[PDB]
Amino acid sequence: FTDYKVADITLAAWGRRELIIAESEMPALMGLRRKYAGQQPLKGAKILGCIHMTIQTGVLIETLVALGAEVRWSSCNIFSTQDQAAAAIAAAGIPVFAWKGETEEEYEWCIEQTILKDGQPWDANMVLDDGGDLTEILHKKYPQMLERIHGITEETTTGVHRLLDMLKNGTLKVPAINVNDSVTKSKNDNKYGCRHSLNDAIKRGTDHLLSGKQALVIGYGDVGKGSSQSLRQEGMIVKVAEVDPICAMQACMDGFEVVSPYKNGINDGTEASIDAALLGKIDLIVTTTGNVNVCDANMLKALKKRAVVCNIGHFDNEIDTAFMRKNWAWEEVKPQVHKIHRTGKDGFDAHNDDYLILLAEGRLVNLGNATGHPSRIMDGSFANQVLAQIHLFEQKYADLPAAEKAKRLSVEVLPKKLDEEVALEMVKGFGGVVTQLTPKQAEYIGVSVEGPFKPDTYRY
Amino acid sequence: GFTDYKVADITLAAWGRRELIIAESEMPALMGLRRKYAGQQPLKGAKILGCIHMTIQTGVLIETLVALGAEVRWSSCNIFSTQDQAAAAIAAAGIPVFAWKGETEEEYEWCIEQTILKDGQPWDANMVLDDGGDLTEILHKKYPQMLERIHGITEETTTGVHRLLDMLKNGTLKVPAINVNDSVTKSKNDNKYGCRHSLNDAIKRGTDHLLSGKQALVIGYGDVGKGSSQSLRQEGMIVKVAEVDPICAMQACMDGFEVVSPYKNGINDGTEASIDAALLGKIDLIVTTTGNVNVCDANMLKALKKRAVVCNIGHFDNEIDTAFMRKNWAWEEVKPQVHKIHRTGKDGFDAHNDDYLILLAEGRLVNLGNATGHPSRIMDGSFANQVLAQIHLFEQKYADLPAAEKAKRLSVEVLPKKLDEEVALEMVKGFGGVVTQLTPKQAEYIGVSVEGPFKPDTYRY
Amino acid sequence: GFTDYKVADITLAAWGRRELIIAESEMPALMGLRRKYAGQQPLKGAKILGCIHMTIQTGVLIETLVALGAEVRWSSCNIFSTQDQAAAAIAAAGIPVFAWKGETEEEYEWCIEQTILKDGQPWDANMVLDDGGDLTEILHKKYPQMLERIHGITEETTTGVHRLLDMLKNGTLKVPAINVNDSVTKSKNDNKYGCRHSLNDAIKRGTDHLLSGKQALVIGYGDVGKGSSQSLRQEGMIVKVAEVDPICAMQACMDGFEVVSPYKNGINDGTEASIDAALLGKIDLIVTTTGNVNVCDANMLKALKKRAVVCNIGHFDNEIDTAFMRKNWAWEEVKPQVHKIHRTGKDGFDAHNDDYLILLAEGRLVNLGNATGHPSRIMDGSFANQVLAQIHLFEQKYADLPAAEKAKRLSVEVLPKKLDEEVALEMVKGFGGVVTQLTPKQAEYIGVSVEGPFKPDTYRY
Amino acid sequence: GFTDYKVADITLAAWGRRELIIAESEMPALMGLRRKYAGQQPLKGAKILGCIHMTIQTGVLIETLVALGAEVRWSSCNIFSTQDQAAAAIAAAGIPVFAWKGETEEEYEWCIEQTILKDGQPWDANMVLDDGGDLTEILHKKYPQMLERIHGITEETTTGVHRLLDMLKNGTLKVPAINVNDSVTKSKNDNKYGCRHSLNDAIKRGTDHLLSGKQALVIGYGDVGKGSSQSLRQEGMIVKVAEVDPICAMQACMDGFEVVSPYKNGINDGTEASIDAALLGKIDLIVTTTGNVNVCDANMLKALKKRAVVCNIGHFDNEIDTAFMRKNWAWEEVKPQVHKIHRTGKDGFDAHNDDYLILLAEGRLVNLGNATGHPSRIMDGSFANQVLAQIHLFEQKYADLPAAEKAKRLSVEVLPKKLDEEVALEMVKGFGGVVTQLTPKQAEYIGVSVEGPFKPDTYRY
Ligand SMILES: NC(=O)c1ccc[n+]([C@@H]2O[C@H](COP(=O)([O-])OP(=O)(O)OC[C@H]3O[C@@H](n4cnc5c(N)ncnc54)[C@H](O)[C@@H]3O)[C@@H](O)[C@H]2O)c1
Ligand SMILES: NC(=O)c1ccc[n+]([C@@H]2O[C@H](COP(=O)([O-])OP(=O)(O)OC[C@H]3O[C@@H](n4cnc5c(N)ncnc54)[C@H](O)[C@@H]3O)[C@@H](O)[C@H]2O)c1
Ligand SMILES: NC(=O)c1ccc[n+]([C@@H]2O[C@H](COP(=O)([O-])OP(=O)(O)OC[C@H]3O[C@@H](n4cnc5c(N)ncnc54)[C@H](O)[C@@H]3O)[C@@H](O)[C@H]2O)c1
Ligand SMILES: NC(=O)c1ccc[n+]([C@@H]2O[C@H](COP(=O)([O-])OP(=O)(O)OC[C@H]3O[C@@H](n4cnc5c(N)ncnc54)[C@H](O)[C@@H]3O)[C@@H](O)[C@H]2O)c1
Ligand SMILES: Nc1ncnc2c1ncn2[C@@H]1O[C@H](CO)[C@@H](O)[C@H]1O
Ligand SMILES: [Cl-]
Ligand SMILES: [K+]
Ligand SMILES: [K+]
Ligand SMILES: [K+]
Ligand SMILES: [K+]
Repeated sequence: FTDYKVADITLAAWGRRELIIAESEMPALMGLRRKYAGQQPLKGAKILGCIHMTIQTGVLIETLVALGAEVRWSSCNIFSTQDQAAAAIAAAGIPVFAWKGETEEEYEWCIEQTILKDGQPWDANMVLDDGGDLTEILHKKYPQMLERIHGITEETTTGVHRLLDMLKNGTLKVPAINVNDSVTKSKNDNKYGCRHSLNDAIKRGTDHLLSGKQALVIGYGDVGKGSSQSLRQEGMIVKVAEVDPICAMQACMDGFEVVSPYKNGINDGTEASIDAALLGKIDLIVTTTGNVNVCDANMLKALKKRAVVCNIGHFDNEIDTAFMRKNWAWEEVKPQVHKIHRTGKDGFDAHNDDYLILLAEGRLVNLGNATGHPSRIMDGSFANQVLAQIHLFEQKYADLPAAEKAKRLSVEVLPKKLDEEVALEMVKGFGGVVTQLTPKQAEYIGVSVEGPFKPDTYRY
Repeated sequence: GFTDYKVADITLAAWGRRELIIAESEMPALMGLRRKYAGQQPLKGAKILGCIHMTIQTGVLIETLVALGAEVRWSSCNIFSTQDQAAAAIAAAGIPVFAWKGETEEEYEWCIEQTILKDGQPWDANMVLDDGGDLTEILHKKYPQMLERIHGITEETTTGVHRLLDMLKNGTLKVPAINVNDSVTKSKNDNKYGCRHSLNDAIKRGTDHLLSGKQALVIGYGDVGKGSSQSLRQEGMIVKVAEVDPICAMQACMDGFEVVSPYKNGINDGTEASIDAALLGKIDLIVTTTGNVNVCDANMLKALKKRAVVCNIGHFDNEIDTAFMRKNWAWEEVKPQVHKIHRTGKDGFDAHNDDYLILLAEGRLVNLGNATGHPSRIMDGSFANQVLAQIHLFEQKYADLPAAEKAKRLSVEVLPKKLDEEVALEMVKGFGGVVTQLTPKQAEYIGVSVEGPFKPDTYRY
Repeated sequence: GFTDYKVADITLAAWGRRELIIAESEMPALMGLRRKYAGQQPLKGAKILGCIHMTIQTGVLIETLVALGAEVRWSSCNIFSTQDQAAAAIAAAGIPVFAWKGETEEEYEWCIEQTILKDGQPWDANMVLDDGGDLTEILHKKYPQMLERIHGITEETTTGVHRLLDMLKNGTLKVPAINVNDSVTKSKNDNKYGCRHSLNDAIKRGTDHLLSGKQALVIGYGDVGKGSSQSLRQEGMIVKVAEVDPICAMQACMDGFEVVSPYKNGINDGTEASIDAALLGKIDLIVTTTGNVNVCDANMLKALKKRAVVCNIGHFDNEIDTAFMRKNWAWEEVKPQVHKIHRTGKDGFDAHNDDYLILLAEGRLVNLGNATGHPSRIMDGSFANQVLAQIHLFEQKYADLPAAEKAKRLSVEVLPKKLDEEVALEMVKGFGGVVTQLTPKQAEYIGVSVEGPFKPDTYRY
Repeated sequence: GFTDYKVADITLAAWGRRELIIAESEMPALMGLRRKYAGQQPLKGAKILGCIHMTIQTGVLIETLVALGAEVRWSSCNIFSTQDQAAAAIAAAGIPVFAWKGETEEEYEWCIEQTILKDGQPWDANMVLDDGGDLTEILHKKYPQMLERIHGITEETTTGVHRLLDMLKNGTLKVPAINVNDSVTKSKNDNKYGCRHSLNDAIKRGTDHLLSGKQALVIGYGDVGKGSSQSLRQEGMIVKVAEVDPICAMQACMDGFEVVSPYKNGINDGTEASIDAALLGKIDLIVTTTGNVNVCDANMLKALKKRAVVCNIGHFDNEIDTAFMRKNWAWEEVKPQVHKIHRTGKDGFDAHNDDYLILLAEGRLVNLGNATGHPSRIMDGSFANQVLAQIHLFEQKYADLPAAEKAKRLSVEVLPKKLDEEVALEMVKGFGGVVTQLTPKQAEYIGVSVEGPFKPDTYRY
């Protein structure tokens, strides 16, 4: 086996040891492996996969293969690969093209190495994506391959936003499952994953005390809620910015002061609109929005000296790092940790005090500066991915007549019953014991003893 | 000249008025609606039957409805939840209200009937505001001619919405309803944070027990169970959680709670042998939050640690098998809404007996029965939605639609997300919060208007 | 016929007894002493002048002292802290007690005098139990002859100890004293966790304000300040802390609080220009915890955000300049111990004015004034220490010693650490907690006895 | 041509220097001392033997000592705690340092001897800075003539102070010592909040285990156990606490933890039958914090839930019986300082065995072994005390005193509270905190100087 490219194949034994541990941390995913192994529901599936090549993704990949699939894999971020995970996957005879610290050019080449096998397009028939970069490449550059592809399973909020836009414009060519919006994904991974991994990443990058310092978290969706808790539970004084008044209300009730970087919340593009007194007190800013330029150049100029700047949203353009590359000198402290010296572009005093610390060059910091979400959280997300792969592969969209295809071309979530069955394996993994409704109680609230227990409108 | 009311003590009106004036300053969303709509009188002609806890917070709601043009006739929806100074201030303002703390069940029914009837005949009501659905069911079973001229029902709480949806499914719901509970500024504000504030409040007022270091079991982890669990954990309780819904149980685990069942392997086989006696024998406090029936049952009550406190914060008291305790055990009133229940027998007890449980509010929802319910600034969200829902259904004029047009609007719906957001904005400004305004480029990048709504209807917050 | 008492309403006795029976089950350290020493009667012959908040918890203390053989004559140490059902139950037990909630200052002084005098003549007291030093100073200044027959003072609280140490330093202390405050099972239990339980309790009872998301300023971060800040932070307040002690301020920072001063650069030059008006204009709640004077002064009160709540949980009301507010602003009573202070001037208020502050308990310690003080399970520690300190000083019989012997024993001392640990053990067993027993090898390895004491006297916990 | 050092890799120096420059901005009390005393050179002529974790933070300490005039010879006090880039940067600045991460025990001892000897003979040392007492012991046992010229020891940690006080009580301590550990800005900053920061940090780096919703048992609840319990509880762990000291156990209860013992009724009867197997079979993580011996013993390790993590954050690895595991069970290295310990036998294992434990840092203190120890801004307090303590003892010149003068000064003492407050003030200012200044009237009222000290020496904070 040579159909791979990783940083260091000799890291495979280490990766395998950590994969074995992760298996014990992922009962929902391992439960799927044991339940479906005999049936081989993914036999004949050929899955193009593009998502962070971590230990957790390793268990996902080996589950898909255990259920019958062939895959070709790449990471979806230049800094998120764990080289020991990539090595163990390569060592198991699975094509993987990923390493921590890719250039942008190498990132694209890796995705292309999955799309092409031995110089020609692979006969792929399934896609697993995180954020939609592979989805867009297939649509823009390889539309003929989409004729043979039965579906896409998309991991994350930004990827879903891009899928819905294509569907709205009539450009989506195969159906998709929104894996993000399973409750055992969005309200587990997006929130509690970041609760675990944001302070983890900041500590590994800087080793800064967080207790007693001032943080500003931009956004209070699922990622912003978990990120704010990551910081507050360490004793940070956290302020929260939001454009959505409902999410701002939740931030208030959770005990956070809600503030804007701009006077009266109005960004008129001028420096005069920056709340300089507020930003001058902030030791740490974290962007969580999935939006663009929410930590802009004027905010970066006004931040307190030596503030830490990081992003845990999907794409690095939440922060105007381009402005910083154009105007300020970058000092590498260590990989994925840069001091950005606001004193000039072409040099800096080694003992300068007017700098910012940028983590992961603005790429998602939990994966770039630590290891991302822990296995027992990714268990929920990735159990959903496997169910979504099984569901779309069994439907065989690519083999339907044109009229049948029109009826199935959608972006759907998994049924609530499967959401509950994933959650139950997660609960048992903690040693939790769910109560069984009596027949009288089940009649009283109008559900089956087996579930589902909530209407589809329920928000948890 | 006004006598069309019944309250505990009208002399409490001045105190109630003082507390209403304070609550106005804590309810910016509700008082914003009062300012915004007073000139146009959107509820002119509305005659609202209202049945919800006669608190200070409900008083501000009532006076907002009246300020916008409505007439009302009011009762409380629970026998223990009225604040007598609130009822007195409302009656003193010339508003028909029939409510006092400590009603009997017969007086509860009479009070609702006093709103329905005026001078012994059906009132010309045309709107209904309800909490839990008791008023709604009485109208459907006993006063169907009155429903002909009623334009809608606005329903406050999870249990009432369940009852409305069941009537709609069976085709017996006679007028459209707005599910006020499922505004995010209700369900994810009131149901959760209100119980966070008021559960430990009620337990302290009823018992003055230290909670730190003691063991609690919360039955349920929906919105009320989540807020209830935090109310106790933030005081230092060691909180375990029970759930039938594995997704909610997953949230409890991630939130740092041990998830347990009262029954071995979660299976209630009906016998004492299925009870986890070791677990229940360690619990100092059990709180029911489910909206379900008999989730703190006789066999659990028998197994609880001596001197444990038992209470319910769900809508109805049958969450706990209090009937079993009335039939079998000796009740000793400590003070109003606090009883020691002696497990040594039915007829009499030794005053120094150590084998008792403490029941709060006779199993009725404890935050309203033993304290004052949710605080004004939280009820601001729920009741701003109520006012918006009353305006919405009243303007639609369902009773005046022809039969074929009624058929297209007979539903149970929530308010538009834009209104939910506008309520939350006023709440946020009440805290001094400053929301950020999207730039045009950012609004285009995420595909929303700068004015909102900011999330798709599928968003769960 | 027993008549040697004055309480608000003797008919509350039965309610008080019911709550005393409950509190006994919540105070295992105190009731452990009652059971261990009953046969020995170590306080036979003791005649105790007691002056401390006449609560249910103090009731259990009083009845413990009596059960161990003492006679007592009791008053409350604060005009607002008595629980009338507790005072009635004690009076109904034939115990002289002079206390009711809502005393005037003259009535407060008169009550202390009714304990000192029996049938118009000085009682033959030989022991003192005090909270804050008022009774101690009256005896020293007004009844010095009574001190010749007194064997010692046991003092509950930080402020009272400060006053005792000053008298010892100046040679005016006439009898030995035990500093009960500085047992760890007092200072690091009662002062901290008691306020944690009872500060947000009192604020909710007085105002029913939502605390979540609002801004608080706690003045001081000693034991009371630490517990008060946690009481508010755990409810979701955004808490800032002020301190003059940099070590305490360091703890506040590490605990996750912003440390700020009401004054620019922390310097109070007496002028309004030194007030940080922007800071105070955002504060919704200020709580004074210092035992110091005028830490919430007139210029701070002028600068506070409209409708801020103002309260004190330190020992005396002069932490807040309420004299300035009485002289310059108009007071509107909302209900007992809750006043709106209208900053619009003297000489009349508009009932709908928005420019007021809310003052709780007229500046007196708010946990006892607007709620019920610390819960029984916390006061268990403080009051087991009191019982042990009374036994200790009474057995020493200072008043009977020759002058050279008295000279050597005239001091202000804390109880031995071994007793402190023995109180804590009973508290821990009350929670079901299980301490581990050191093996002899482990005890040898750290240089302690298996029995304890486990820490050197320098240890700070 | 500087060669008087031994480190892992000198080419890591530039990276170490970058992190030192950052750490200087995180250590304002230490850099304040540098600026205050540089001109005075108070440590001119000082020659310090240093033995403490060769971290970035120790690097800032070393460079402060040198900047005040000292020469040093340095080693790490633990085989796994050195940060190799820190050591390289110190060596690159021309400072003798003998330290690398992953020393053998033999190399550990050789490194200490390289500080003691220079070119084969005793260095002309005259000061000692130590953590845990290994260097102090070696000097007393093997180099008594060197102690003749040494003016003092400054000891960092609880375990080292315990060893100093035993030598003092036995007459074998040869030079005076400063207990740096018991400054409040050390013990109640470093010991507590340092572990709060770095314990969950080390566990995440070693295992990347989710902690939320899992079960932990923290052995001990002193300063380290308090900070460790919070480290885990704040992550959502369900934390149980063990203690032999009932006062610390009481604090754990009040802080909201269940207090349990690994042994039934807390009593070890010398057999497996006294292990609470039901309790330990539920524990996912056990952390020892005691400074005691064998508090996680062989029978406890046999009973732990499969796949539980085992670690120690006390000073020495013998808190856990790792010797039993080396003798009986098969060790599989996951990665450096992370081992799976297969309870299925000593001779080999199945790679997919489920019956293993995970041991971090081979039982050596886990925050330093699997992460980077405490953060700079916390070590600021500890190491500012170290500098002040070195200055104080060096200026006293004990070695030069006549025998009868030595006798009056041979002691183990803490720094004065005034210095403790001055360190804290610089820490507070580092956070942007603003302490209030007492007015003259307020200072008189509480009996302190406006400058401080603000508390009596008995105060426990
Ligand atoms: N790093 C991780 O492991 C991880 C985990 C989950 C999701 N994600 C990514 O994180 C991002 C956020 O995901 P989510 O699920 O929380 O989305 P979300 O829609 O739930 O929340 C994003 C929030 O940002 C707010 N926002 C938008 N523009 C803003 C602005 N200018 N100022 C302030 N707030 C603003 C929105 O109002 C919204 O509430 C997405 O890109 C998603 O793909 C990352
Ligand atoms: N007292 C208050 O102020 C207040 C506030 C809001 C709602 N309510 C009432 O509280 C109740 C709960 O409301 P909600 O909005 O949280 O509803 P919800 O549907 O969100 O949550 C109820 C939860 O109970 C769980 N449950 C049901 N049967 C169970 C059983 N046998 N054991 C364990 N868990 C079980 C369900 O899985 C569900 O998650 C309703 O009756 C509602 O009307 C009261
Ligand atoms: N209400 C209760 O139940 C209760 C309980 C215990 C004690 N007390 C009383 O509370 C008070 C405080 O007791 P404690 O044990 O916490 O005392 P403490 O000495 O531990 O703490 C008081 C703190 O106030 C700080 N302080 C003093 N002046 C200040 C100022 N101008 N600005 C800011 N901070 C200032 C001091 O630095 C000190 O840290 C005393 O009067 C005590 O008798 C009341
Ligand atoms: N790793 C770090 O960074 C770090 C930081 C500070 C101190 N330390 C070390 O940590 C250890 C603890 O220090 P500390 O300051 O917390 O000491 P401490 O005296 O404050 O606390 C130790 C506690 O352990 C308890 N204990 C003793 N034997 C026990 C047993 N068998 N079971 C349960 N509890 C038991 C004692 O009662 C005591 O409360 C010392 O070895 C110290 O040198 C390490
Ligand atoms: N980063 C660090 N650098 C140096 N010493 C440390 C660090 N973290 C913890 N310590 C110290 O290690 C000692 C235990 O050996 C504790 O007393 C503590 O002060
Ligand atoms: Cl032994
Ligand atoms: K991970
Ligand atoms: K209320
Ligand atoms: K009480
Ligand atoms: K560090």
